[PDB]
Amino acid sequence: GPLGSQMTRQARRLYVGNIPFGITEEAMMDFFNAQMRLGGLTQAPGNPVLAVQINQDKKFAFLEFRSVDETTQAMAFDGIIFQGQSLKIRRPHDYQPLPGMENPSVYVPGVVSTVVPDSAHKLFIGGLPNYLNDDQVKELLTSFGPLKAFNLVKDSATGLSKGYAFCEYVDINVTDQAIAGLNGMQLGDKKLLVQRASVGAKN
RNA sequence: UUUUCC
Repeated sequence: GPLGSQMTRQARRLYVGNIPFGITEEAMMDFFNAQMRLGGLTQAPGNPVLAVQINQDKKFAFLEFRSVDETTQAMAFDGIIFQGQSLKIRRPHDYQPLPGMENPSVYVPGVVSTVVPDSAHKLFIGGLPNYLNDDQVKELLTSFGPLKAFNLVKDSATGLSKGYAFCEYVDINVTDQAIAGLNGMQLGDKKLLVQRASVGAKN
């Protein structure tokens, strides 16, 4: 396709964090192009993603899309698992739009957002073995019920899990079922702490 | 063991 209109560029790019180690710009493009078409979120011929720039330190990427609306749609993939990792999809910090009718137009089945706001039933899960990737922890929690939001905390320099995560169930009543099923679980030198995150949050 | 450029 043609080059993108320059005055919509800020509205045609997204930050993508927590990318897989060793990923190429081509592999990232192919993943997003395929997911958008498989989800019915692109119907026009041709690829919705024009380019991917992976930062020199290889921890995040910026994606550029051919249209403003497809960029907004791609926000709905926040949290999608790619090679075991929860992709963190966000607006560029210098994107300042737009009040009226910037949020994804349609939801993507099975994708769980990484944005976990503090709230009544937000859970903290601590003591997790650090060999478990984002996918496996998400699966541990999804056993109890579908998730609305989830993030596993990792070291920003090594990519290794720090052994704790946060989540929110779709059904608020699943919260207590997950606590009963996981809190106090013993794993060698570690014991899971599973409780509403408000109970132990720093002040 | 309270989410990371141009």
